[PDB]
Amino acid sequence: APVCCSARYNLAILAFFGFFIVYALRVNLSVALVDMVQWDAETQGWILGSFFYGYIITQIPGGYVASKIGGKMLLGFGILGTAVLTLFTPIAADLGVGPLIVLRALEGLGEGVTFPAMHAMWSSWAPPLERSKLLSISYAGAQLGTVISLPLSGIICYYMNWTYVFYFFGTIGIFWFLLWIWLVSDTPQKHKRISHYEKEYILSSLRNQLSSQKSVPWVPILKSLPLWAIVVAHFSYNWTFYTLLTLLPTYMKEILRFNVQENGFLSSLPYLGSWLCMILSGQAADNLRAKWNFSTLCVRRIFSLIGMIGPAVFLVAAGFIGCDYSLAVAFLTISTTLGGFCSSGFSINHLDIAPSYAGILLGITNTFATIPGMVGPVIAKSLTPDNTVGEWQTVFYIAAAINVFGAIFFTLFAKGEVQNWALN
Repeated sequence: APVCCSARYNLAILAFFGFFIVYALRVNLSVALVDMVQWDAETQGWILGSFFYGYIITQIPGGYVASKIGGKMLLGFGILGTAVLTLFTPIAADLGVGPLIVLRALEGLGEGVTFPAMHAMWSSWAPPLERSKLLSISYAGAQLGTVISLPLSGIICYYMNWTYVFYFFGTIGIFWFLLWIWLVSDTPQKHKRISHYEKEYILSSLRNQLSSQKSVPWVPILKSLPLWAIVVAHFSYNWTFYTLLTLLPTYMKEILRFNVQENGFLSSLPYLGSWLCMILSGQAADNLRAKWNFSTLCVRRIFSLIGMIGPAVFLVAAGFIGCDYSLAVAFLTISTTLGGFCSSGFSINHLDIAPSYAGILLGITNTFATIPGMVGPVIAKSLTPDNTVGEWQTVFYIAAAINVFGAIFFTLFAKGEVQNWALN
């Protein structure tokens, strides 16, 4: 009975599909702006980057709001709000650029609150023994959502008007909120259709007694060198990721001169490669831990190096290659794929440094690392007004320099193990 297709896993498959919508509402514009150029606008990096001006605001308060309101209502209203605001995207564009900025900034105010709400919900819906599997199932939703949203947006823009994407995904989100509400409960005890049995989750949670003091010593937290190393490393990685996420379709259209359908397919190939590389790299890291006796810090630093320096090399190789179609696409795809190793880098490091105080450190390392989201598209769409090869190469060079600096900082300052300030 508790094998599959019932109870907890059901919740999982509602989050995964749900996250399939969520990240889509962030990745569709990068394709839609390719089709919408129809309006005339320059230095439109603000349009692409405003989504962060709300992501950074709501990244931290997510946990505090989820503790009181609860994961169900918080996540449901966040997704409903972002879907509704996506439904209003063409109207906001019609009114003007400023309305689009303010609408796409209110989006992201519901995007960032999703992860803390989901984490709070599975703080009670997920037994510790199988928590990793469920968390992986849910968080694969974001990657698969991007990977499927790019081709879908490209196809809809090629066969129909661009605005329909902001409709299509939007209604799906509403449909999600039209179903999730009557299939998910905040706590397992209050849930219906669970029926008898399935007391494994409650008994396991009660026996584990995962509740801690939660003293949140912010002063030692802000004076922890490995934490700042992780922050800088995630800053660099998010800079590269957001530059290659909000501007890749623009790069393909302006420079590679691909069609919209091609701009939707060959732009999704890199992220599909990254997701597959993540899946394989989890097992690769497990085998490296098992077969060879390597310290945790060494494993983290070598994975971070091989997953950041490599992206810098292949991204600077994306430039200097000219307008060659296949070679440039292959270099970009390999860059993102090789950056896929970073999953066994930063993230599974913040758990190592302080397992007890996880989440708070995750919030710190996410809020400081979305400044790249705000400043990357703006500074990258600027400095390339003429869409020349050299102008884009300058952006690629600065991204590679940021990655090299971040990798050196991380491998020189991260200490691993468990830090003193977080020990019972």
